Amino acid sequence: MTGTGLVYVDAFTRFHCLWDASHPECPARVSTVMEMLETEGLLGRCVQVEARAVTEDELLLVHTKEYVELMKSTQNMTEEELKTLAEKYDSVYLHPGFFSSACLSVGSVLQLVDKVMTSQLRNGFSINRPPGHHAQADKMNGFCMFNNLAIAARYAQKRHRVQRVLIVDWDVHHGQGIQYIFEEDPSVLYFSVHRYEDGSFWPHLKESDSSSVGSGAGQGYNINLPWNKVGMESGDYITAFQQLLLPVAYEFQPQLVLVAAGFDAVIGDPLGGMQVSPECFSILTHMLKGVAQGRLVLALEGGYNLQSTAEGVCASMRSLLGDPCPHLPSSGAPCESALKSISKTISDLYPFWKSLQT
Ligand SMILES: C#CCCCC(=O)Nc1ccc(C(=O)c2ccc(NC(=O)CCCCCCC(=O)NO)cc2)cc1
Ligand SMILES: [K+]
Ligand SMILES: [K+]
Ligand SMILES: [Zn+2]
Repeated sequence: MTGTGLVYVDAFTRFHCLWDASHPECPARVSTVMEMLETEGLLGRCVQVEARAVTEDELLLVHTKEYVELMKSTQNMTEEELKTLAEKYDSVYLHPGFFSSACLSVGSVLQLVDKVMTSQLRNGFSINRPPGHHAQADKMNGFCMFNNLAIAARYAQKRHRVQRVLIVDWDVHHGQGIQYIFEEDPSVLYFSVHRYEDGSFWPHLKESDSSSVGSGAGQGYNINLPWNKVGMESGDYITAFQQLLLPVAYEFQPQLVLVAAGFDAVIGDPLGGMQVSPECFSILTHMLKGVAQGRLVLALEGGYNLQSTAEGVCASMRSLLGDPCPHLPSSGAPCESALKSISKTISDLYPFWKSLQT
């Protein structure tokens, strides 16, 4: 059970925003990542895995046949028809090749799920766009068309008999799509740390607060860690993982870990406003390898500084390949605002996880 998978196809670069040449979700995001992985010698050390289109059967695991057909109906629309449909969604652009690339974006994750759950690879990383963690059952959202990881979690449960999936969302934006799809599901534990600022940061939702601990059977299986001050650094995330996610992770005992690996919380991102060094994601990735026998699959979400995102992917890739953890320039001590958000989240999840009762 050795090797690290890497999935990248040029179709990820064959769709862009037609009415805005400076849109941050651009093909240069994934192309700059591949360049740095090659120049740093990391790309050659990975087992290249080919992608595949997601079937209508797999897409229907979280979406509706109506919405899937409308998204399929977008490849034959004109630009005026793409723009009038996109305007019906929140923060979304469309393109005749968008739907095609989105299908390869979803299947790229499932390809790694196959190889990892069959012990052919130890872990994997898909360098894919469009992102996915905002896509919902019958609508696009936040540059996403289809929910890559939410599909992959249900796919692994059905195709590979997995009972417990852990989804770690370290993107700077709350993945409200994944939270909605699994709001009552106790078999898919969704953790999200994100910028919130009491709701003044997009998507400006109260459901992104720590008090949305899931409902019904999934009561306690949705953990939101909302930041409320910008400038969070590596010590805030390390403390967050060590005192909140990892204790709940070992108690949950998942058989597969899927990471919404966005990098808009890295230094210099135009949107995240956070101060996390890229080397920190070598530490966060390393922590996640002690869970689920290291069955770890990462998929690109956000990250819009071309240099910051590529550095984050590279730092994550070094941990996947087993390279030594890096020296972190930032202080391992968290800030007071982070401890307040960590404390409040521990309180909202205290009655559901014995590892937090302290
Ligand atoms: C050196 C030096 C200077 C560098 C400074 C710089 O260039 N700043 C800068 C700022 C803005 C832009 C945008 O064009 C732009 C437009 C619209 C939006 N929409 C939204 O925010 C609301 C919803 C967003 C979905 C997020 C998806 C996601 O990530 N899910 O994980 C965002 C950005 C480009 C550059
Ligand atoms: K997040
Ligand atoms: K859940
Ligand atoms: Zn994001």
